[PDB]
Amino acid sequence: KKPGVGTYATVDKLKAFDVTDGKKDAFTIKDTVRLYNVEEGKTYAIAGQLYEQSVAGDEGSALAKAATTVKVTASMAKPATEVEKTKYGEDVKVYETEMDLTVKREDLTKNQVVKDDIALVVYEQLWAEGTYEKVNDTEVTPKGKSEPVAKHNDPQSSSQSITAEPQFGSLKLTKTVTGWEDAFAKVARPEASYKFTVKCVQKGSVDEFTLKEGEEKTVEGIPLGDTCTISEDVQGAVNQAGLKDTVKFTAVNGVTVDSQVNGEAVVKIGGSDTVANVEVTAENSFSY
Repeated sequence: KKPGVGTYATVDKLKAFDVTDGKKDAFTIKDTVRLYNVEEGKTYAIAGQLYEQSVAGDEGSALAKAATTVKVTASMAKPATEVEKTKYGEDVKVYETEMDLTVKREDLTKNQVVKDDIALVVYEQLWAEGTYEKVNDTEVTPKGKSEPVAKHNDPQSSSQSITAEPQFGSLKLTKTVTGWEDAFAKVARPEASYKFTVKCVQKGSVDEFTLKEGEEKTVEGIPLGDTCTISEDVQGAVNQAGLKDTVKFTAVNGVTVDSQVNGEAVVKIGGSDTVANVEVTAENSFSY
């Protein structure tokens, strides 16, 4: 009977975690390790590694590693699943232990915005007593050219899969108007239509829309940490109002909105508390 090893990966009970949570420098993957047909009283070494799925198994690419020894005891026993019986035999002996795989958030994000889910996977190896001469907190050193007696190195494993899931922000834009005067205007005030372009710089998205006075529109799905440029067609506003237009940008909840050029603003999305859902008002101040 050849021993086996299996793993199941979770973070805080779940198979996904918020990789854009600025309140966490690191995440700990619980790596539940099941040992098949190991022997009570023997001391094995186990090693776990966490990879992004597309580089899984490539030495150099691991995001976290853990290694330890375990002396198998009766207290570690667990009932076998039907899946395990099918894989290892009806009489498979099963023991369970645990290791943590901790990954720094910056090693996942690279301090850039996160645009989509990152697929992660855990690999594990099992070493019989005597086949290793050093185990530290990260890796097992073999005696001679010894190899693990069992591996679970499957990049497509659902049990070993974890998703680093980003959350997203939004930018709501509202148009207001002061100093309107029909004497100068080319259209009726409630029919004036103010044209905006909003670009999310890192995402590379462009929203083009019109706002009547008092109207709002929201750009959704903005990566947290991205910046948005807001550009009004000021001449188009001036032509409708018949009046020069000074555009004043303001924002809610202490968010900074900078404007160097008239009609142009920049604002950060998801910038100790973050404001993910930003609300900006563009006031068209008309005058002669």
